[PDB]
Amino acid sequence: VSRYVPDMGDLIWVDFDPSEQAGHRPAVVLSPFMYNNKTGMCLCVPCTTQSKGYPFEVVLSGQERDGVALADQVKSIAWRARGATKKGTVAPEELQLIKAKINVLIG
Amino acid sequence: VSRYVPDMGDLIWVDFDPHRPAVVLSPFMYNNKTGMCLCVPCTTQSKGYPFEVVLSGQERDGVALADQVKSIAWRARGATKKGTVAPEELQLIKAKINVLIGHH
Repeated sequence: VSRYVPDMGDLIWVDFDPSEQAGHRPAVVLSPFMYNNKTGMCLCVPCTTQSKGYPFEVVLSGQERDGVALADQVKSIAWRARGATKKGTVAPEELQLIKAKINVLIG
Repeated sequence: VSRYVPDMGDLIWVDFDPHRPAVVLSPFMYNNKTGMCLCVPCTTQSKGYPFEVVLSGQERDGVALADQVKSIAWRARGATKKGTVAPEELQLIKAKINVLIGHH
């Protein structure tokens, strides 16, 4: 067997059990495969089903579900340790716009 | 008396209980509206590793680990202010985080 090392723009299911944490919840990964693999850690943002319309939300549409990425919520978590399964991936269009909102908050 | 909402470039001392110092990243207006900040933790023991960015002043030397950025609720975690990082320092940290998060 061989673990799944989260890759950028992957949408994963990660382990949080410690506001805006909860878990087990979905996140959109940010850091590239190279990093995540070596470090065993990854940068990612939490997602949710209920969009309240706050300004850093980025919508995610697909199949028969609609959900939202909260970009300001960027967190470096240890994906290996918490344990993570891969729910799917996000459109590059969607990923771009996330990172875009992150810039707004930093740099 | 009015509280202290932490600002970008500030060095805050915040106790993670998921203390310890961190360089704040997100701006005042946001950090204040949301009661949350972005920042990266810093340590005294530093070893060789790329996403370190070294903080220098007075007697102490330290390093911010640029690659671990966290969105933390600074109010509940009761953050207070130890000092302020040099701009050259902030930018550098920022730029590292870029290479990690980037654009494309």
